[PDB]
Amino acid sequence: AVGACVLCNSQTSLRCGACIRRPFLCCKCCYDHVISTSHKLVLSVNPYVCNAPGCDVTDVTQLYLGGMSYYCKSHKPPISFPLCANGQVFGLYKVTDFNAIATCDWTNAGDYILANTCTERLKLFAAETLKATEETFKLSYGIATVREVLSDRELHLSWEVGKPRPPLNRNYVFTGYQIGEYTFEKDAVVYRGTTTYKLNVGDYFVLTSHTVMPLSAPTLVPQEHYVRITGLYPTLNISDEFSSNVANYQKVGMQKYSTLQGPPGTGKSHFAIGLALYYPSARIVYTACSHAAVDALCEKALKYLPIDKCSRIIPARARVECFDKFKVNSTLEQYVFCTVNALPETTADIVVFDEISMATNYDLSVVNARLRAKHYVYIGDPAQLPAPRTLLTKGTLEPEYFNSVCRLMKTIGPDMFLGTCRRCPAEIVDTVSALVYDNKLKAHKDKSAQCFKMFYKGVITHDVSSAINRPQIGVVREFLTRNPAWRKAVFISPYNSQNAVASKILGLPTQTVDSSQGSEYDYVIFTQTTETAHSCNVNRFNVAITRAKVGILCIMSDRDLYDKLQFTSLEI
Ligand SMILES: O=C(c1c(F)cccc1F)N1CCCC1
Ligand SMILES: [Zn+2]
Ligand SMILES: [Zn+2]
Ligand SMILES: [Zn+2]
Repeated sequence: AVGACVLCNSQTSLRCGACIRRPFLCCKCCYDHVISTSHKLVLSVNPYVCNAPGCDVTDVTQLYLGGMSYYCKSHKPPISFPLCANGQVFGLYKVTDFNAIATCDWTNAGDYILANTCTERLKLFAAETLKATEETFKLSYGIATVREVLSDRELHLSWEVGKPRPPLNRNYVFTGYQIGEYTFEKDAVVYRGTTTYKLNVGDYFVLTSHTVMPLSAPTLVPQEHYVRITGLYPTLNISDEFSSNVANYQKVGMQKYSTLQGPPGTGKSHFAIGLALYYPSARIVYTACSHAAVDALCEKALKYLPIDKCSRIIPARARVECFDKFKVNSTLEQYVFCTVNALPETTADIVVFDEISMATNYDLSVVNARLRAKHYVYIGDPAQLPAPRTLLTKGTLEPEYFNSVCRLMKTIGPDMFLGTCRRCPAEIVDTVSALVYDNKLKAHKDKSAQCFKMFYKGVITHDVSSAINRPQIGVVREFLTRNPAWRKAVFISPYNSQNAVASKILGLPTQTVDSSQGSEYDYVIFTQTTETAHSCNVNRFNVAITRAKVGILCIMSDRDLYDKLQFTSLEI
């Protein structure tokens, strides 16, 4: 009931009852809120309400203190003070940006912009508020009751009338009823049970809204610069493999936190694991939002670090198949590999947070909450894809607003930049270097002469809102008969519905751009499918074409992105 003010930390009794988080506001700040917003309910030990029987006045602006009790204009005794006076709300121990965060629906980009340009305590308020709002939106969607079970990977669904139907991608993970988590793909719908169960007809699925805990720790701890490497002990015997990263590794030990911008295939995993070999006695917690990113760091560790000193931390509510080659759930091992949501309460000499473009400010805070560390390293690329903002439908979120780390990387620049792409044919490196990396990304590989582009708008059909371009899949089919080396190629598009069609016609393994991020394939076929802001997003485009080691075919809808591709153009 008595806590600290989210804007000035000033001790107070006052909480906003109208805010969904109910933040402590100090007399001077609580006023500026309630006088400028539809937010009028204030809480103390007891609510600021008229205490007269049957009186429904709760608006703090229309209330008075009569003794130790509160009354409206109609019930106040002659000797009474207005609760709102001289820029204050009467409480014990006697902001434009707070108001916008407190009252926005989170459907506008500008909401996310403000949640990242504001002060540090307002980043936490925003991050809880947003996440709270995201969770209570899941309740808006209708229940899926099973009408008929066709097979072990297909069934038919009956949807709740009067409630919208959630996108049936892999993004939207349902909870079945507790028959385990389930996902769906597009009357024949494809079902995938994290726990395998003889699917019972009549059983139902619901999206698991998880309670949003409060944030305490900042997104980013305060920066500390040191004169010598602090708390870490370097080798003099670091293998030439990692000699390229020694100067950056010393920067890591002479700062509290450091930022690494690593474009695709520039040696991020190599950097992260090489840090353990440079500071060989240091305890390092390796974290990322997704299981795939933490498992990617496990593969690299398996190759270079002693397997006995590694532990993969798996939450007992296991949702996807996870890295198996380490001892599982040994929190005390020198090397700990854990998703942000599973992190234990522990300490560490270095924390490495990977895939930083995918992190929210909520995730940045949780990490700082669960891990007390001498050094924090943030690895990723603001030119790659951010975490999906399910509520955002109006305006595009720029990379400087993805989170606090990406905002630093886009304004004052990253502390360290890996500038040489060792994965991609020069045609792809040249294209993305000019598009998102200000001509600072360099190609280690030669031109493959296997990078082709074709301008072909085709015809755009929709499965609800997910896009399909059959003629673009048709052009790929034609190309494959003539280019049989591409039979091994991964098919990539910005839409699962296009991928679903391309899976039946082509038989290629299928991937969305967003699910492709962090993976590489010798050959990539990309159909842009549509000209929308989704399919023309330069970050998504960057990730799409930088998956390829040897060749790429890009069937394009957007003239701009087609022209920019420094690829050999095809006809038809
Ligand atoms: O100009 C740079 C840069 C660099 F070239 C070296 C170090 C830090 C930097 F921000 N970049 C633009 C986007 C990709 C990196
Ligand atoms: Zn409020
Ligand atoms: Zn205050
Ligand atoms: Zn009253």
